[PDB]
Amino acid sequence: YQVMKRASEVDLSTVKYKAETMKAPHLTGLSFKLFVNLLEAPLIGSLIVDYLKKDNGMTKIFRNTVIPEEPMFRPEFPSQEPEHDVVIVGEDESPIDRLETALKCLPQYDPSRSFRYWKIRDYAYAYRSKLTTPLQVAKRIISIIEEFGYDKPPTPFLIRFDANEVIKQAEASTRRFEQGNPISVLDGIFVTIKDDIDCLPHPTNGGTTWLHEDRSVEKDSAVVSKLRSCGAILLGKANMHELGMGTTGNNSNYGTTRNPHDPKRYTGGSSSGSAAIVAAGLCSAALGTDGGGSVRIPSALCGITGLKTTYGRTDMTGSLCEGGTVEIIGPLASSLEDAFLVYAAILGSSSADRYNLKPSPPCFPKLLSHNGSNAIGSLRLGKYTKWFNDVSSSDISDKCEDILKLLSNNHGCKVVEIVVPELEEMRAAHVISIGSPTLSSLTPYCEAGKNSKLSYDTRTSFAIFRSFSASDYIAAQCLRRRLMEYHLNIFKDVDVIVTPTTGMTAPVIPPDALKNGETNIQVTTDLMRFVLAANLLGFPAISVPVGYDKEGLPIGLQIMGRPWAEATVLGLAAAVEELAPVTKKPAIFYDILN
Amino acid sequence: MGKYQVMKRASEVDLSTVKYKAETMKAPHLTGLSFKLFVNLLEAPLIGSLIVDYLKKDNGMTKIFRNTVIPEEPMFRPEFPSQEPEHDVVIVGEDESPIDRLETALKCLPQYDPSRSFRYWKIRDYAYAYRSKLTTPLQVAKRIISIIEEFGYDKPPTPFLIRFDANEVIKQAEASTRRFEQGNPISVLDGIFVTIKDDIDCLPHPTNGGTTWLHEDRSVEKDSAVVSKLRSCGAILLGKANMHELGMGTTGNNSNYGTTRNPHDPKRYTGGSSSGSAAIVAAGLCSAALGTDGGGSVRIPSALCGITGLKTTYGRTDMTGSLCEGGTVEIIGPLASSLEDAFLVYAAILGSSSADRYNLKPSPPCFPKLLSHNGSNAIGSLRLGKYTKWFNDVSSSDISDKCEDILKLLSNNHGCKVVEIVVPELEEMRAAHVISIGSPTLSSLTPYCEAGKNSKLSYDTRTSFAIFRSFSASDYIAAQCLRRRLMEYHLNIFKDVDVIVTPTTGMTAPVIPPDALKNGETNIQVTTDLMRFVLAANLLGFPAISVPVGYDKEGLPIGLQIMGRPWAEATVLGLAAAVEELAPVTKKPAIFYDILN
Repeated sequence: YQVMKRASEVDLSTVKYKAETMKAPHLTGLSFKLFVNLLEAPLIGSLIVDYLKKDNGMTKIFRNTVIPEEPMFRPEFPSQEPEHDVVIVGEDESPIDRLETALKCLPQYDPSRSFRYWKIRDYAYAYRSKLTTPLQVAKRIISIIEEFGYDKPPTPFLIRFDANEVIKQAEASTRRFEQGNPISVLDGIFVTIKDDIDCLPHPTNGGTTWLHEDRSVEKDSAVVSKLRSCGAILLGKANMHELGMGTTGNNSNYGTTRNPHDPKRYTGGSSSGSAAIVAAGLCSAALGTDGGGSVRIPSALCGITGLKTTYGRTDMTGSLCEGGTVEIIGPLASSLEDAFLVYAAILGSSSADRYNLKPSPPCFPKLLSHNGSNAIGSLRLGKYTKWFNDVSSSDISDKCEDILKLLSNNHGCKVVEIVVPELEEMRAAHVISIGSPTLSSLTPYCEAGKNSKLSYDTRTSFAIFRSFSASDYIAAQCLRRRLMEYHLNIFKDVDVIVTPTTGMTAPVIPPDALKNGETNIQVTTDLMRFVLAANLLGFPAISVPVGYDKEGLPIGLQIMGRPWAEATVLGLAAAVEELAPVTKKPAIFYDILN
Repeated sequence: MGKYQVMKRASEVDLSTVKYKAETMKAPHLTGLSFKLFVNLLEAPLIGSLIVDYLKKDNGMTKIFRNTVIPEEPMFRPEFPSQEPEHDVVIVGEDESPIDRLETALKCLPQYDPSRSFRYWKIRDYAYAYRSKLTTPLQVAKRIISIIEEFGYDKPPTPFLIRFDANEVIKQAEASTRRFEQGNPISVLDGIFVTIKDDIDCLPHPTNGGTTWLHEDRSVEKDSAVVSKLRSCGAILLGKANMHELGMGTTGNNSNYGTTRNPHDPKRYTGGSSSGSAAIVAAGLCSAALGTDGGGSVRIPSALCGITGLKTTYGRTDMTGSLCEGGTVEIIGPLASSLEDAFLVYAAILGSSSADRYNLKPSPPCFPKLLSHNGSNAIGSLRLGKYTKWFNDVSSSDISDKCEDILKLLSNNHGCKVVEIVVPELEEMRAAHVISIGSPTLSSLTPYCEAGKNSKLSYDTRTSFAIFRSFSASDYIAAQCLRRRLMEYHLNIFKDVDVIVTPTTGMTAPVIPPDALKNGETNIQVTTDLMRFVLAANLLGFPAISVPVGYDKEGLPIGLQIMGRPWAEATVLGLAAAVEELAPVTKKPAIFYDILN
């Protein structure tokens, strides 16, 4: 008749791992479009959705279960014990000043590195040694984009690109290097911006064709304004899975961005273009949003570093997901050092988040690791083995287990077996928590006739989101509190939680799916198996490359840490990067700086 | 923006162009068989959704939730900035016991003068009678028990209480009597009788929230936080009060147990949803009662019944052990027959849960100095915000006249300045409130209703639940963005004024339509007038109090509402004490019982 729970009294020894995959048929092309027309049909559409929610257990969770916890509408963090062996940064420092402090946290630059990706400090040294100039690098990047059509269908990196704007900024940066006063280590560094983040002079479409018609861009987002103040060069707007409602990167409007390691495979989503352009070496870094693993997933599949920061750590003003409760804006880069430097530039809460969320002052890790590494070795690594191993290929669990052994051997890290209850409830709570504000912010435009302009993938999701009731939303926030309590208790015993980033490597794109998208829940299920807690509960998490599977496809490891502990997850990731450097040059790669 | 889709913003709105909008709520009144058939249509598989979608389209809620771009981010719970500390108050510790706070509260009152032993009795009158052995708590209990059993106030068709155990009451009164004879009373509340609304847990009674069945699915093994605090002071818990079912109504109509009647006129509603709580106090049977307020459910009946009802800041008083814990608009507050009594009960029950303490970060509780004059230099410094078009939008001009007279008396006797203010987007506030109160109420009851117990609810509640079930999750997000807008407006108002003053209700106690007694009614234009002024305090969390200020042309009580800054209960209580000085409750209700005689 009805079931009941309670979180603080749950016997953790009785918690069982729930392994059943959400099952649904894979649809592409005409069958997919007919299915969406059925979903949007006045009467039978609701009937279908109600059957889907009853079959996957969401109705039992939202409507047939007594939940004793009060709702947690946004991540609520208790005071955390201060991090160990970190540098405390002022809360109201400028990005320029934070970059000066960030350089002091890195090992001394050795001009012997100028396969290995180029680093931000390699560019910065080349600009200052007049070995090259930002204008020349810009011409080289502009040449490659125009030659291969990376700003055009059918496989673009960028869906908004103004070569004159890029030349304009690069000339101003070159002039500052010629005059001998660069703004910072980021002066002249090229950064790509995901199309759900505002970046002048470009419009923001979120991967749609039409959003610019209804939402204009008057000023830079907070993250872009901070990068621009450092002298960084904004390259353009990156392709993405439409409005963040996907984890593959499939885009019917502009074409699907291809994985540089294998152009027949997906990049991962939704920050598809951002990850690909960095993996190909065209630009140093990119910014992306992560609401459902949207930064970490494509970073893992494309073999780069993606950092998901604590909820509210980085001001999201000027983006399509501002006001959301699961999303962040984070960096993607081809090395830990580069991702750390971009984080130093963009971090900083909005004024409202500063009072509401009460973050501890940002901290930087000491990556020069001497005196070291007593800090890394004292870290306790939580492993949920049944969860850790639930992957499609043993290559993934093998490669990530090897990294844990390497950390124990070289530093002394202790791996602690943990249990994470109610992963099924977490997925249900996350989908309605990310989908309700996304649908809500677009509902006036869609009610005004623009719903048919969306892709069939988005329209499938929106048909599901429209069936979520307000009372469903309340119940899901009560589940958020349950999962927060479970994770905070785990964080009493361990410092981080380690998993593979994804349950599969880069999947091949079904050719029939390029025409008008697809629905393939079994693929989206494997891709989101490990990432959702960082979003529903707000913890920071990073994806760091740790090798390749039998077919040479990159494998990612996820380190999720305590609230506001980016410095901890960054330092542990730097130790992982020491033990597992990225060695394979991607099939699609460009050696700028030559 | 009047065309394809509508747009807004808040911090850039020119306050001088904001026009007051009239009641854009239109509906027909239904009772009895017409009502039942309408609920069956609303619950019909296909036509029900069509009717609700039409109703939401017609009252403007669809335009607000789905056709309007809202630029503010959501505010999911009231978010209060740091406030300026109150003037001329006594700070009480954050972790003091209710016994200790009562001792501090007594020092804030004028010295007790036994020269007064019409006027209701006061808690200190009882306390002096117990201590001077004029009477005993056992005598008072037997007198109260006698009246209840004689008039059937614990049974249909017009009960005050829906759970009553006379033996439990006697039991408690004997133990209190023992402590008075032994010469060690616990506090000024030892022996004082308090009624508990039926959505608050109070041993040994079950909690039904005015339903017939909720006890089957939700047991009560512990006192609520508020009852545990009262019980530690020696107060006598009289029983569970009647209420509008599950707090989903503002009249007090209850088809399950019978409708509690207004003691000033037994043919009229008490107001809701704290119907029983208010009536029993107005009749003088007990000193005070606890209720919940989520949509004015404490203030409305308090006003209609001519008593004082205090709605405290969101999170000020721990709600653990009640049907509305975890909600975002509700509080538990006291109802008493004088400001002094309400102040003493507030002192006992206050204090946040640990979760609310950390999330809401309340400033430590403060008590007003009612000594007082002067004293009244602090009262005269208060700036009183008045939104005139809103203030006067009442059904009977007696209400605006009587409330305006109080403002003039405050200006002339204390020097208070009345400042003209504007409250924009009152229509958006009603829409945001309805979905914010309805969604958690429906959510916490959905597993029982899905289990087949939805038909056991009243047709009134089932009408609301059919509407709440049409609210989407995206609608809920949009409503929380409206909450932030209205919070900004009101916080800006509280830069220029210290309190916002309105009538408590837009009408006095309405007559119960006889056909509405069998299975309830739907009467939106009555609920509209009753909720006109009380929403902000719930949606935004501000404290507000209803104080009696006189009577209309038919002798029905009129209430004035004073809404203050977050955590400013002391300011609100102090100003209400000054209003009570200038407008004492003079009329004895038609239904009144003189205990202590």
